[PDB]
Amino acid sequence: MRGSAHVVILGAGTGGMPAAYEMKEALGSGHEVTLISANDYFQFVPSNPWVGVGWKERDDIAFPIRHYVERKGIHFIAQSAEQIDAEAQNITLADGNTVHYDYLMIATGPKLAFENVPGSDPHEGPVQSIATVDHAERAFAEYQALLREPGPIVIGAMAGASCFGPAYEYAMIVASDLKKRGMRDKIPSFTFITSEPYIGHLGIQGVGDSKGILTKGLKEEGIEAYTNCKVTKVEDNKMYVTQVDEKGETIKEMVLPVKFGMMIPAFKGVPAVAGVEGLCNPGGFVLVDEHQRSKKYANIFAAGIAIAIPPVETTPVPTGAPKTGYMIESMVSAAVHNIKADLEGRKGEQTMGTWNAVCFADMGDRGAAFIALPQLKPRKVDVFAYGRWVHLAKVAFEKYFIRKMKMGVSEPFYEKVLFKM
Amino acid sequence: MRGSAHVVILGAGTGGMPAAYEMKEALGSGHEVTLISANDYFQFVPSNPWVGVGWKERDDIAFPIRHYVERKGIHFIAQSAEQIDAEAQNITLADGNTVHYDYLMIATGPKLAFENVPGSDPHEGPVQSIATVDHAERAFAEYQALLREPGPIVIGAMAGASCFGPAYEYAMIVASDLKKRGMRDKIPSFTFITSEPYIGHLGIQGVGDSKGILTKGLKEEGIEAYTNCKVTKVEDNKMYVTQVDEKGETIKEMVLPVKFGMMIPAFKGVPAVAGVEGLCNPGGFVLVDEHQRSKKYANIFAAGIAIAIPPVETTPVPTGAPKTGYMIESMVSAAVHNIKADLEGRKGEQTMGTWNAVCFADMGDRGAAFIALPQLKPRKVDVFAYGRWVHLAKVAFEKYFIRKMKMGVSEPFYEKVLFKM
Ligand SMILES: Cc1cc2nc3c(=O)[nH]c(=O)nc-3n(C[C@H](O)[C@H](O)[C@H](O)COP(=O)(O)OP(=O)(O)OC[C@H]3O[C@@H](n4cnc5c(N)ncnc54)[C@H](O)[C@@H]3O)c2cc1C
Ligand SMILES: Cc1cc2nc3c(=O)[nH]c(=O)nc-3n(C[C@H](O)[C@H](O)[C@H](O)COP(=O)(O)OP(=O)(O)OC[C@H]3O[C@@H](n4cnc5c(N)ncnc54)[C@H](O)[C@@H]3O)c2cc1C
Ligand SMILES: CCCCCCCCCCCCO[C@@H]1O[C@H](CO)[C@@H](O[C@H]2O[C@H](CO)[C@@H](O)[C@H](O)[C@H]2O)[C@H](O)[C@H]1O
Ligand SMILES: CCCCCCCCCCCCO[C@@H]1O[C@H](CO)[C@@H](O[C@H]2O[C@H](CO)[C@@H](O)[C@H](O)[C@H]2O)[C@H](O)[C@H]1O
Ligand SMILES: [S]
Ligand SMILES: [S]
Repeated sequence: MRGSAHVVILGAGTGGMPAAYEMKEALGSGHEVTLISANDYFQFVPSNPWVGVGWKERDDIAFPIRHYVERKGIHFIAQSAEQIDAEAQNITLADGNTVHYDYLMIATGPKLAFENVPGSDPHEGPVQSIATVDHAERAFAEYQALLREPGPIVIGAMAGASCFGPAYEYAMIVASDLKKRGMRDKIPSFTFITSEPYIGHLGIQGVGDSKGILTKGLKEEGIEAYTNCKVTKVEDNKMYVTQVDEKGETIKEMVLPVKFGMMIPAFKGVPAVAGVEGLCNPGGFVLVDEHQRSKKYANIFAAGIAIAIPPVETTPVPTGAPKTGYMIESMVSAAVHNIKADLEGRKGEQTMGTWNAVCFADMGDRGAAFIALPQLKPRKVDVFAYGRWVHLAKVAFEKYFIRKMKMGVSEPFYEKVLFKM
Repeated sequence: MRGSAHVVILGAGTGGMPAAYEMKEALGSGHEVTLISANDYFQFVPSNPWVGVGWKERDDIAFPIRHYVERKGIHFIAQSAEQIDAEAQNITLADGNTVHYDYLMIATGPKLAFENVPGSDPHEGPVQSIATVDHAERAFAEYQALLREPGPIVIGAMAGASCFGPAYEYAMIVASDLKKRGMRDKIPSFTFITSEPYIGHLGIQGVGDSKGILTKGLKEEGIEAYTNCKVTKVEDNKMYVTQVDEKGETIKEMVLPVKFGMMIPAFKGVPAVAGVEGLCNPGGFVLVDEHQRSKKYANIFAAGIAIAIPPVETTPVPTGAPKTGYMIESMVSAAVHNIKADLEGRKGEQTMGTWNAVCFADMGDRGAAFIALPQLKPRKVDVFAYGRWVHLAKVAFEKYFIRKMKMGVSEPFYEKVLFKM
């Protein structure tokens, strides 16, 4: 309301959860902060691959949101938004109730676009997903079915994917786990299929020696690797693959039988957001400026996977660049700062800062990680690392991030770089 | 004097130069700041290898100090200190003049301990040095003499060395340059001799895949590599080498003829500092606390290579861990903060922070770099990188650091990490 702006945060995930705390922290007792999300629990996404192979339980990586935000003065609605009216500034919920806002911060993350590939939905065939804890549990179930009836494995990433790391992670740990069970030799063929123009492209034109190291890794595990692929359909438990050359001409087509599979899908914007007229690009990604403000509605901001980021490269098979945790946080932080400024007269000048990608993968006893910035080469930082220390660091971060989500954040979040002082 | 403390900074190098500016900045007009150094010019040390091979000129990496510090209110004495009396707080200069201090900050860097190896002094035989611009010019001169009369090459690092990177750098660029001159095939043998227990140990038990990558690098260039070596003497243009096993037993001895050589010497403390009673360890390194204060004299601080840092490992052939630029700056910064605190009543609580090593090497079109912290494994950061971008970064830093030394620093120096914002 007037003089007491009501701020809604849509989506309680990696960006949304912290955004809620920071927003409330920033605005204080004179403003209403409401968090709205499809699920009543928070889940630590980077842990889902491990759940997918049964190295982690839901209980380790997920928890109920309500108590933790409410004790901080945040209102929590565990309901999916079906409709957003940007003129009337009304959000229509699944149960039909409506919620008005003065400022809206969209943090809805990605829609998993299984529809791009008929048959690829995890409820439709053998190709599974590790994107969400629900999916990863399903993935693990099918993994156990494979153990009882060994057959071909196919892991990888679809056309239009942007999140490649987890596919490599999943493939490696699956291999690892098979060995641990003494089952690796019952698998007729283990194939890796990706839309990347080469192995270790990672949707960022490679980082450090990701190419050489991921190539050798797949080779060590007896995993056959195909690049420049798009899957045309999944049907009769077979994956129909089309492989192109640099100029997009077909050089071959394959039919791969799948007893067990996991392909990272392309991400689009969620429907309630994509459905807002003039808000998004054709992908359903919110078009925003450097301050995280919608280019169409001054009182709508966006952060995380939900926002549009221009491509810098056009690959033979469509691929996207990933939006990762540190950058998402900078986005969240900027948006909170600029909304608070709006509430106080000034235009917020705060930006997301320099584009970057940071990723950590844990193979069990050792991890791989990378840092690349800015987006185009030559970079200021372009580094790939591997070792037991990267594993120790993943462990540390999950433990830290989860605690922070229970305890609340103020907060210039990443002061965990204080390990220098 | 009383109420107007006189602060002397001894040594105008990587730590000393910034320390002078920061000290003056911190203390302002009410205090006298005096910089004292053996040379009247500043030199950018990491560039010396390139001078050693003639890829850089003295004029590119060195400049006269006086004008730049004096315009900032700093007094400059281009004179070497021969003697420090810590009781009377008097410094005796080369020309016999004496300078009193209320606080002394020692930044004298390393004494190059050629005396450990008879014949190894660059004025005594074929084994040269790239530690200083004077030495690197001499190194390059002998390099040209080798070109006129091709013979055996021997590059590497002595027993007790702590600065290994530059030896690898020098060996690589020498190889490179020989190829460019079409001379590489006139060289009878190119040998790399090091006290490291293995290639790419770097006095830090390795970082990332420094081992594999440096091993392959030397191999690519046709350079034969021996580890666990100590040189017993240089004589009749031959290098006498002794190689031990894990338990320090001799496994072989070699006599290597040298037409052209460069071995990084062991570093000790400079004599005027080592000569202060009870100030240093047997190496001549100033024993200080976490606040950079001498354990023996409350009004003496130290930073840079000059300070003592405990070993964490004992190698078959003695070796030391390097003290590098970022950590030196943290040391300088802490000391300035704590002296200013002293001048104002309180004990300064500021410390150097977490131990770390950062190094950059440029091979011409591409560079290698590393970051390791903290000192012992498993580390929080353990990374090795290579690429054209590392070369671009070295170039950038030299240009930046040199400008900063001419313009003055305040300054929480490393805000050049703002490339994130
Ligand atoms: C498997 C996996 C591994 C990853 N690993 C890394 C990594 O190691 N490091 C890293 O930096 N990045 C990682 N990423 C990338 C990225 O950090 C994550 O995808 C991250 O969770 C993105 O955060 P977000 O806030 O944009 O979206 P999300 O975390 O997905 O949050 C979106 C939220 O909005 C909710 N929502 C969606 N629609 C509605 C609606 N209509 N109404 C109400 N609520 C809705 C969702 O339920 C969800 O809670 C990983 C991604 C995946 C998929
Ligand atoms: C060849 C080389 C390459 C290097 N490369 C890197 C790298 O890439 N990155 C990095 O982080 N580190 C690098 N290092 C390590 C380290 O950063 C440098 O050695 C650095 O210069 C150390 O700074 P310092 O202030 O301790 O000593 P110095 O820079 O050596 O300064 C000591 C100063 O004190 C003066 N002095 C000594 N005795 C007296 C006296 N008695 N009276 C008056 N003045 C005196 C000297 O003339 C000199 O000016 C390199 C080192 C070397 C030798
Ligand atoms: C800073 C202190 C460290 C030591 C100082 C200098 C030591 C000399 C370095 C020698 C390296 C030479 O060898 C070089 O190594 C890297 C391997 O990682 C290779 O590079 C490889 O990984 C990089 C990523 O980092 C990729 O960009 C590249 O496509 C790939 O081939 C080069 O093909 C090889 O030429
Ligand atoms: C974070 C996103 C990136 C992708 C996600 C996961 C991809 C899978 C990673 C597969 C790597 C497997 O292969 C592994 O690679 C590194 C090579 O650099 C090797 O490790 C080598 O370099 C490292 C340093 O980084 C040294 O510690 C090691 O002694 C050396 O052998 C391992 O011997 C090899 O087992
Ligand atoms: S991702
Ligand atoms: S060094």
